[PDB]
Amino acid sequence: MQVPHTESVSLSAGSTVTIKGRPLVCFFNEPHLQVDFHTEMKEDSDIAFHFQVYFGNRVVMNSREFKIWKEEVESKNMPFQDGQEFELSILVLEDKYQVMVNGQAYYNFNHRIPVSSVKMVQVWRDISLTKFNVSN
Amino acid sequence: MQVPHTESVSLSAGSTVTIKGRPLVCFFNEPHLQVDFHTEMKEDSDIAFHFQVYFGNRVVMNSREFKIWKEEVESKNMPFQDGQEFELSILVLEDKYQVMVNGQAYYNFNHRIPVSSVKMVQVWRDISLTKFNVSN
Ligand SMILES: OC[C@H]1O[C@@H](O[C@H]2[C@H](O)[C@@H](O)[C@H](O)O[C@@H]2CO)[C@H](O)[C@@H](O)[C@H]1O
Ligand SMILES: OC[C@H]1O[C@@H](O[C@H]2[C@H](O)[C@@H](O)[C@H](O)O[C@@H]2CO)[C@H](O)[C@@H](O)[C@H]1O
Repeated sequence: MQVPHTESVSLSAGSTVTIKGRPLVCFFNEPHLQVDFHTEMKEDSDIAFHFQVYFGNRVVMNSREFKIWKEEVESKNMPFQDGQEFELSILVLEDKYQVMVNGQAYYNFNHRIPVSSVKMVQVWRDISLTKFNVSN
Repeated sequence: MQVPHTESVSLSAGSTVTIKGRPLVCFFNEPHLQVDFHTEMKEDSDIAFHFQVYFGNRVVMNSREFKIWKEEVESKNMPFQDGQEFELSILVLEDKYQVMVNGQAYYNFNHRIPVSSVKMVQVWRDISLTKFNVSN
């Protein structure tokens, strides 16, 4: 699957975004993973949910609203395992996005932009990708 | 050309490492470029020269010695142009590495590990690559 990966989407409460991939290099060198929920197909459009994993280090979450990054949310949760394939499940809940890694929730981000405004998802940085699916 | 790109090298004063590539996404989203001069072929080996461009933002340079990152050197020079192919020339001088962008030097990093200890170069993160050459 092509990386960067860019897809049109429609999301509502009850949607799940499933992403299966593998880091391209060892964790010691801090590969990244980035998943961005965009308001338009344009790459520089606003971002309702920015999810950036610094593998082996930390996770950063934010929104970009009218071209401006807002309040950063940090996590030190690092359930990802060096060299391993991972399954990310991003659950769209009424109040927040919830990010599961291999079936358990480790990260949460309350909605700042209504989820009905999301029109595109981009998955990119230092991973190979074998699955990207938005639930029906 | 495959990215991550990993090659065995031998360097001395007078060597030039030429890298031609293009960012994979727009600068507004901060793609990165990383070039690491390693002491062994192993990916987690020590790094004589770590050169990381946060496109549209800043550049970070450092060494990793006996598995420990040392003193970070920061630059705000950003000669790279959004969406454009770039030509990086890393000159190995007696005292330092000098990084040229499109034929002019913008970054410098004094040797902390002898250059004769460098055995591998890895080029990776959010670029496509069309040329990687170590001068003869
Ligand atoms: O917040 C997401 C946003 O972060 C920007 O970088 C932050 C960095 O995470 C933080 O540690 C530092 O203090 O401020 C930086 C902003 O100047 C990234 O530039 C951007 O791409 C997003 O990842
Ligand atoms: O110095 C290169 C090294 O940087 C690490 O990240 C730094 C970051 O650049 C700096 O702004 C912050 O204050 O400290 C961080 C270290 O905790 C990266 O983790 C590493 O991969 C290299 O890029």
